[PDB]
Amino acid sequence: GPLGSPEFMEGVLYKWTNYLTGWQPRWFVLDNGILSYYDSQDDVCKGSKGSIKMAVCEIKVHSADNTRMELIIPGEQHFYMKAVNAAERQRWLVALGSSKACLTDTRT
Repeated sequence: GPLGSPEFMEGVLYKWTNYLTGWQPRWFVLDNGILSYYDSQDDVCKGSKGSIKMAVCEIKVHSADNTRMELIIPGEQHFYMKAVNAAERQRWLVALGSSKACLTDTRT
């Protein structure tokens, strides 16, 4: 499609919210590029309403070891998050960058 492969991946992402409070397992799910934030798998319907638009901006992956990922999106670029495991963290990079894979500049 006009963005890449319309992926849809869901599951808890262990996010680093602050130095004090890291490891935070929070429910995350990627829909058509929009990676939204929830506090539970039943919360998926509404959540905090806030969502990451990884399509218009970039899905960041670096940390040169197991588990590496972050999200930079519209208005606010700052999402540091770890995963249940490494291929878990991979999985996201996978879905995200497969769904945004056609956007080299910006989903607009």
